[PDB]
Amino acid sequence: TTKQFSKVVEDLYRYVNAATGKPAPMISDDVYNIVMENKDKLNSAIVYDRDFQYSYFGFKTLERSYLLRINGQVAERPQHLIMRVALGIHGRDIEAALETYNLMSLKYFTHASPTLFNAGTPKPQMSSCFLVAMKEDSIEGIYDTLKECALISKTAGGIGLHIHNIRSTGSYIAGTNGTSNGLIPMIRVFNNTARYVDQGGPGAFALYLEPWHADIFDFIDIRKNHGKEEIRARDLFPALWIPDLFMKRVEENGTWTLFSPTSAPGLSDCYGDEFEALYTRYEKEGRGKTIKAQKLWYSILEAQTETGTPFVVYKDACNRKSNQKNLGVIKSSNLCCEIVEYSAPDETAVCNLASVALPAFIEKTSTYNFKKLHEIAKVVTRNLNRVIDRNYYPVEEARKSNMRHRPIALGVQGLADTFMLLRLPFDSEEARLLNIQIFETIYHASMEASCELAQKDGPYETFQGSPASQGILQFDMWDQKPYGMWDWDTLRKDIMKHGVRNSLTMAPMPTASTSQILGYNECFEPVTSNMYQVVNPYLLRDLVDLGIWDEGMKQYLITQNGSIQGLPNVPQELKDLYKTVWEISQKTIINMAADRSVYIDQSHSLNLFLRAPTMGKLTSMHFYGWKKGLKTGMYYLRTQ
Amino acid sequence: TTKQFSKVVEDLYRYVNAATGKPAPMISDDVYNIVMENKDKLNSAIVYDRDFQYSYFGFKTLERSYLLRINGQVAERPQHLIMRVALGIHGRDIEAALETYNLMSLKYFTHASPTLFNAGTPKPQMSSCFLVAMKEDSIEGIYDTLKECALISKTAGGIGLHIHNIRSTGSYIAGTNGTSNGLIPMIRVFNNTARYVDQGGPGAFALYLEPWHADIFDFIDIRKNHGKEEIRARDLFPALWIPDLFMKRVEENGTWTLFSPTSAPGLSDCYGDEFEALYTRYEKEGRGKTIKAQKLWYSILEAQTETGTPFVVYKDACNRKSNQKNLGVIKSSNLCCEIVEYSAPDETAVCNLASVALPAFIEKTSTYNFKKLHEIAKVVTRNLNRVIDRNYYPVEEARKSNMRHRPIALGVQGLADTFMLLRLPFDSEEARLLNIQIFETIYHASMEASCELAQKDGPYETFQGSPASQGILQFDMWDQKPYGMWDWDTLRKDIMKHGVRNSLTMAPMPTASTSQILGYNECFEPVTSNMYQVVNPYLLRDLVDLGIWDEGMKQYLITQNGSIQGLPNVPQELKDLYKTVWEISQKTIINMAADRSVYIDQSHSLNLFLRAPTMGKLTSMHFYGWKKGLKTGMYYLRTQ
Ligand SMILES: Nc1nc2c(ncn2[C@H]2C[C@H](O)[C@@H](COP(=O)(O)OP(=O)(O)OP(=O)(O)O)O2)c(=O)[nH]1
Ligand SMILES: Nc1nc2c(ncn2[C@H]2C[C@H](O)[C@@H](COP(=O)(O)OP(=O)(O)OP(=O)(O)O)O2)c(=O)[nH]1
Ligand SMILES: Nc1ncnc2c1ncn2[C@@H]1O[C@H](COP(=O)(O)OP(=O)(O)O)[C@@H](O)[C@H]1CCO
Ligand SMILES: Nc1ncnc2c1ncn2[C@@H]1O[C@H](COP(=O)(O)OP(=O)(O)O)[C@@H](O)[C@H]1CCO
Ligand SMILES: [Mg+2]
Ligand SMILES: [Mg+2]
Repeated sequence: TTKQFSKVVEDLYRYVNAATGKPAPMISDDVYNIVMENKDKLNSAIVYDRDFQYSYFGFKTLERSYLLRINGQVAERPQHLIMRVALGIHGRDIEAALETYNLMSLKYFTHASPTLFNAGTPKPQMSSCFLVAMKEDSIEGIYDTLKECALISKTAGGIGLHIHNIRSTGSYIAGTNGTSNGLIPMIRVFNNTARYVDQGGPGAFALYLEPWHADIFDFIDIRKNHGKEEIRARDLFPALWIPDLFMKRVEENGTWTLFSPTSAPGLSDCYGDEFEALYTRYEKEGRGKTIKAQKLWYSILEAQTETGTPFVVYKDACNRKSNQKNLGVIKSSNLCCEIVEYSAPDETAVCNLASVALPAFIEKTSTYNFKKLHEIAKVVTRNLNRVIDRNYYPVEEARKSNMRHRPIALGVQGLADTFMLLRLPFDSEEARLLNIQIFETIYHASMEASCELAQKDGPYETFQGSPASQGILQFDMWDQKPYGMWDWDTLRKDIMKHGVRNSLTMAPMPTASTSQILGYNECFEPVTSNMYQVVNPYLLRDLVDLGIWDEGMKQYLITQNGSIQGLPNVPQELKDLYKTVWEISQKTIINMAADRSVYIDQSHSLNLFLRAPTMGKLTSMHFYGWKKGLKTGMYYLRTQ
Repeated sequence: TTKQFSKVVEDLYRYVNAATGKPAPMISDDVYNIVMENKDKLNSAIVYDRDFQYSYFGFKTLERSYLLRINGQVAERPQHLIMRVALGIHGRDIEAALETYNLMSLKYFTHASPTLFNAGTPKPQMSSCFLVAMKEDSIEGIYDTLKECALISKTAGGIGLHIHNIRSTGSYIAGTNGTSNGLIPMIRVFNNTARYVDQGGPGAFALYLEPWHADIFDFIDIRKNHGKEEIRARDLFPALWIPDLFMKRVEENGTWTLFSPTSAPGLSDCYGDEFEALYTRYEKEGRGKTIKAQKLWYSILEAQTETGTPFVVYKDACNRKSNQKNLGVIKSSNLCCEIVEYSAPDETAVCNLASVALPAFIEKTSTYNFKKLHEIAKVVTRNLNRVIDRNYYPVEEARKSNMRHRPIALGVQGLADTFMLLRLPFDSEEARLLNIQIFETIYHASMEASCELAQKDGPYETFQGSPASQGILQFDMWDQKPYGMWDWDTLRKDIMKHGVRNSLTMAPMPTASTSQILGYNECFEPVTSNMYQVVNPYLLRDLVDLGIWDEGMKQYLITQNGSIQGLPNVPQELKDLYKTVWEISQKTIINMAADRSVYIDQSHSLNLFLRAPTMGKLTSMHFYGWKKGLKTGMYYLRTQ
């Protein structure tokens, strides 16, 4: 690799596809002109010694799919990547650019994959999430929506697609005097388009459906591994958009009615008591097919046990506690179950994501620098706002959405690292408290920075009439007082006076690849193993420190699922600290998820981990988080 | 069934879908009002004794899929169908309506299936053929075209789709700096849409491709029955759009070059010598991949031997001898290889079809009433023009095409019946002459009627600059004098002075189901068996007449493939007369096809029948019809 950043940018800008002779610049006109106008300042700002902030699997992560290539050879050093992204985000604001380069290079936070991939390049598609409305219950709306999904999927970013408006199997078609074959054949069309289109030369969509839809029994079964094949769509992910009524009927052991949307209009366009009144009326009018609620329930659990899906997101929780409720009824989340944003046939919700590296704020005894965290969170908030304006939107429905409501999604990684570093068991009171105070500071920081942005550039277009315009912040919608490490009254006073620039700011995402770069555990989940063929950095230090680290102890970690429990000669304090996620009660997981959720605007991608899975255990877990008021009750079910 | 036509129309108009309570009228507002305004005249015109013009399999054909149903019970008698169609075609012109009812009821001609199905109903989609241009080499054009195919396929009618502009496997994509996976993955998308959409609640498309396209080797193999599966599209039909150059290179045992359309632009938008100059230049410029022509050729024949496809239509023949050549370059035919009409991204060629029942004009000794044939052909021509104006077009590209150029497609059925009735072997000089004089009269009749229509309503919009505006009729483009049973000079004089109303008028189609209704053999092919478990009506009469019809003779027809050759006690005159298509030289088939083609404006769906098929025999057959100047060199290859 060439060392000088400005020479790397030149090579990239001047790139020509040799096989075709076509100029194929890999830097935008804009960022090139900026680098060239400031090349001494930029070249000498990079500290190339920081490529040793990464590790074997973290560097080989970047080198393998993030660092831009010329002719199949890596052309970017990691610091070049980071400065390219800083510039791609900040443009002419060199000071901002320099601050972002410095904080990212020292691993305080990072932006999501699409940003890392595309910032600073000619069609910079930096947004990770698209939430698409099925446009209409017609061939035309179906094929228009399919086309919009193909165009989005050509430029990277997952899709959450809601399809509650498509009439079900056996329904009448007036134009041809025929009968619909329902959702499964249509899903199969979408499945083929996700396969055909492979991010520019493969798609992953999540499909959302309310569980009164009459094809629901087949919908939930789409990833099943066994027999029928023309009834399965194994490259898509089903997600349930569950009303509280469903959960009530199941716990009551009552009935549930399945409708075609054409027989029972408007269900997905209301929520809560209004839904409950409309749904019960349609029930009483003989407009659908009644079954035992617990019959559906059983089939759901059986599909989650075999496939890990469907996902579970609670419709009424998502709508009652959204700052976007003045926009209309929200009808989906997204591929990874963290975005809850409004979508409609002309508005495709988009989000831009970044994660704070929670261990960077640890400082004999260790403490956590919340003031540095608040400061970094505001930096990241401002970055993500800037991404909104600098983004290439693959379809017009997505520009119109984002330009109007300007949502953002801050998250985190290395929560488990943080606890371990601080010697707190995951299930400890200390870890409970740290969880709350971390999320409280991130949300405060985000809102303070967004309010600063509203005083500068004006509130987002639809701020007026929002819960936040009336001083109702997220934790107020959960009917709770905040923990109070930060002054929320002054914040709220300023927000009601001056607005905020972003409708939403927090959606802790999976970080499935960005944590790997930084060398931390993903998002907010415990560790899954203390051995991945390398052992937990923290565990290792301790074992060595106690003189019990030997071969005959290395083995009971390879052989034993990366768990240290039961291991004869290990102190109990290590055992508590290094519990694996299969060893931590999911009630504790659900509890901590509820604690943090009061400070999460959107939702969070809560995977669930069941070791010895029974239909009864799984039911308790769903009902426990449902009654906790969780929005995303479940992302994947990981088993066995 | 109710007997009175006006009461049947009432029941149909007033129909309500009981399961949904939705009024679902099965007659148009327009035709209902006409019937009700003329109900005595219409009711008393029907001769209900004519439902015994049909046979076991012909009635049970109509009853099973043509005659309109209420609640799953047939509501229409055949005469009701015919009067409904007559009205649907003619509207307020009751006299015309009455004449068409009379001639169809006595089985002189019929209209194609979509007309029979849909005439007189609220969205009367009466056209059988759509020829669609791939709109653009982009995701957007691909998905727009897919949507147009789904919308067309919702209302019945086959699609011929041309895809020569889609860049091939391995080609560069600049927007995503990636690589195309080529045609086969895209075909697979179209295959899934044909399956999803099943004529209103399954599609059949033919795909057209010129054989220089770089994915051609996989394209031709798509219906193959054996291994790979993600490289096959078994609900679509590949058709080759072959330039003369290809055939020359193969016979020369030279080379052939494969290009991506992005490396060699404009190939499909020229023909003949201009194509040959552009193609050779691109060859010399190293823009593609050179192979042995005969290597492609071999693979084509191997696919035709296994699958019956690809079809073969000759691009340069189709363009050099089209009255539509002032429109631009024609880039496909259609599902059944008879329509050759211009299409483009904003113009989808449509055609409306009907067949003359050739035996109706037979009158000790038998003669053929050509004057009655000419008269009926003009009746049918005028019907098909009227269909153009009364049609519901499923997409705007198809209305714009048809309204502009007004093509039509007359054809025939029961050619083989006719010969047999007249005691002429298929391969006889008498049958050769009858073939020519039949097609000469149909074409003359069509053009005379279309000229009458142009004096009344004006020529079609693009008539000016057409070969016909300059007095070049179809047989002139083949450099031949007509047989001269009719006065062509007076016709041409009038056409050059007053125009014609239709750009094209003749495309003998398969009649795969309409012949069955009428009880005749399909279109213009010999019989395939003298036994289908019932024997040839004509053969039967003869065997009985000779006192050789017994059980021990019935068997050597069941056991012997419906062939009478070799059969000890049958006269030679029967043997010659009742040759099966596996027993008639394909050179004779090709010869008669060439004779008739000088009077066929578009093309004709020429199936080929090879008993003992070798690569050498098949080559001769292709080269024989190619050098005869055939447009459709081959539709299906039927084997074994
Ligand atoms: N399988 C697959 N094919 C694609 C993908 N994206 C584009 N293609 C194909 C479709 C077309 O035949 C060709 C060009 O597509 P587009 O026009 O949409 O690509 P773009 O305009 O961004 O690049 P271009 O300037 O035309 O080379 O490449 C993809 O993501 N997956
Ligand atoms: N499988 C299949 N589904 C179809 C077909 N045609 C329509 N559908 C489905 C798609 C939609 O979910 C629903 C309605 O489609 P359209 O709006 O295109 O039907 P149309 O407007 O002619 O009848 P409508 O008035 O809406 O009942 O039926 C078809 O031909 N095959
Ligand atoms: N296979 C895939 N294709 C496209 N988008 C994907 C994807 N897997 C995840 N995403 C999208 O990436 C977002 C965050 O997932 P995350 O796992 O945090 O991504 P990175 O660590 O790679 O930045 C999610 O919010 C999801 C979009 C939601 O509609
Ligand atoms: N399976 C199918 N689906 C849709 N259209 C079809 C079809 N099979 C044939 N056709 C369409 O029907 C036309 C004439 O075929 P023919 O076999 O003469 O039809 P009928 O005897 O049923 O009237 C052809 O010109 C083809 C359209 C060309 O694009
Ligand atoms: Mg509709
Ligand atoms: Mg393009």
